[PDB]
Amino acid sequence: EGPVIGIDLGTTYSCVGVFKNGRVEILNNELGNRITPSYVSFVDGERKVGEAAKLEATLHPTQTVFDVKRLIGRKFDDQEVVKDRSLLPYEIVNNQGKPNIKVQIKDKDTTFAPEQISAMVLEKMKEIAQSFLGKPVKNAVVTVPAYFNDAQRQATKDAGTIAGLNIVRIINEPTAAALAYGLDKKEETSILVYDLGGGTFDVSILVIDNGVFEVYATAGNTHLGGEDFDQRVMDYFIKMFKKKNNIDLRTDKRAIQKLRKEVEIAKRNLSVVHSTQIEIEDIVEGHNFSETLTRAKFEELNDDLFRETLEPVKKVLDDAKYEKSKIDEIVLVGGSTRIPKIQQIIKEFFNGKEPNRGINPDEAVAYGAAIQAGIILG
Ligand SMILES: Nc1ncnc2c1ncn2[C@@H]1O[C@H](COP(=O)(O)OP(=O)(O)O)[C@@H](O)[C@H]1O
Ligand SMILES: [Mg+2]
Repeated sequence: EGPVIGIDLGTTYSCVGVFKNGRVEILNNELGNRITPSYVSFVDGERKVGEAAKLEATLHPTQTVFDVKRLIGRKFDDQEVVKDRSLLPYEIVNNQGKPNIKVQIKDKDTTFAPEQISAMVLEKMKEIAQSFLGKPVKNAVVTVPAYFNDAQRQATKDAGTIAGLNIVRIINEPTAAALAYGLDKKEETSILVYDLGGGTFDVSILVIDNGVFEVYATAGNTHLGGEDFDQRVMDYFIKMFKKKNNIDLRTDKRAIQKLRKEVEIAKRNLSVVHSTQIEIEDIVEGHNFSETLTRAKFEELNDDLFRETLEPVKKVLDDAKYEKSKIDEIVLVGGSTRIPKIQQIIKEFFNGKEPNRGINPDEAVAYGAAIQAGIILG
């Protein structure tokens, strides 16, 4: 019936798009960003969603929730949830077989199902769409990884219900990005979707035959992405600060919070320019942090992790029994595909083959979902 919006509900960032006047508009949040962190905090009884929540992550690790997409539709006993709980800094309890996030609210223990946190992120995406369109939004197209089972797909629809959204269709993330580049109805082609995000890495082979995408092969690394590239820069500067001033910055959380924020900005900056400056006045009492980070240094610290992304690319091609030449189209997805070195490594692997270009790679999935939303509307 009414407006239908497309939403990219990602592990680390979220993005919303609308299809109006025969084109897609990727919407800005309160801070003027087309992307919103999938973080929720409950510090001093104040619920915050997005970048305001992401900032509390270091100072308040028990009150800040994120990476809830790794728990959604799963049992506490799942092999992947056991590996994740050991990595997540906030408390995850076993609520009679189902994982629950335990936080303190008004001095009381409060438990949330993973779909309750995801719904708070969807509530923010829905509100951005409502004030932009000037109309009530109920229907939405939401994306999910191609590997997501029936439980994970339904748990996402349930997060939508809590948020007041009727998720009319759940589509695959690599199918959404290929749709964004108008690759549907290309008749007899093979598409390789290289998706490197904040926390996960996914490679998918898509085949299009009469406007219908078939997910031919998938591979990846659930613990490889952007936040890893940060940690490597983080490690380097902590080591450097220890050898210069004899102070371990890891003991001071206010110091780690300032450095973490500056490292994320510095990394982004290196995607457009070749050098950047990290300046933090009084990182600790009586010490000013001032260091240069070159694009070259950023690449040297992450080279192994960058090339590691080619291992699942080799696997999809091997599983599909494909030569490199069989790939007709390359689609880059994820905030980390903005890294000039990552683009160069994929191009070099595909012997000079240029990928598709025209959409910000962190917005391509939400762009695809809004195209799908417009098809459903008619
Ligand atoms: N300009 C950029 N250059 C490099 N990395 C970027 C840039 N923009 C975003 N990123 C990184 O992209 C990652 C998030 O990826 P994204 O695809 O948006 O989310 P998700 O993984 O949740 O699907 C973060 O690690 C972020 O720092
Ligand atoms: Mg994504």
